[PDB]
Amino acid sequence: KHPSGIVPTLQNIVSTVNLDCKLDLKAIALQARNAEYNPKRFAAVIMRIREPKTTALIFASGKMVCTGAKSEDFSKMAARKYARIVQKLGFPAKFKDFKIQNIVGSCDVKFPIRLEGLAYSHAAFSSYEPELFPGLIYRMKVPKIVLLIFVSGKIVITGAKMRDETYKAFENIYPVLSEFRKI
DNA sequence: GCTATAAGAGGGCA
DNA sequence: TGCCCTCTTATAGC
Repeated sequence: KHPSGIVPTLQNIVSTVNLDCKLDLKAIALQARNAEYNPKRFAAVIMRIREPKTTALIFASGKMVCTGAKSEDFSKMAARKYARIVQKLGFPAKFKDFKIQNIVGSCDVKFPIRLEGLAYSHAAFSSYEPELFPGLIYRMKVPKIVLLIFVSGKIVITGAKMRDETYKAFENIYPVLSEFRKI
């Protein structure tokens, strides 16, 4: 399952759910101390909980975005709590169409990488402009995932809606990273 | 903090 | 249209 012997650590999960009822954002920002509401800056009530440590963006439409969780289960668990906070605030909040929208993972191959050489041999997938951003942007097509590769051997993998895409994307890149190890 | 990456949701504007 | 608005998170050089 993990031939490299390295398993990317999940760092951030973004999920969405439909509370299925219109929400009064001022009433929420007023009643719940946990919330922040700034209409002129952003159309959402920003609310946070300690466990699982997450941040929710709550919209008048009843739609909700949940960010910050370390796993898919934690994200859904956090979403459910926010849904309950809203219910208790006096809204008929449900939990419709919960969905994991993005998974961000990271790992360390423990060896430096020759980024320019990797970029050159994979021009169609790479974007490496160190003066702009020190990491190489690798847009993997299968699976459709974006990896940020640094000289240190540290790797960020983002864009996955399923964790196996994070894993597979890493496994695909591993042999390439090795080929371009900095001696 | 800023630079870059993915993804969601919405109001607002060119 | 079509993108920025906000927010999260790892990464690292500014």
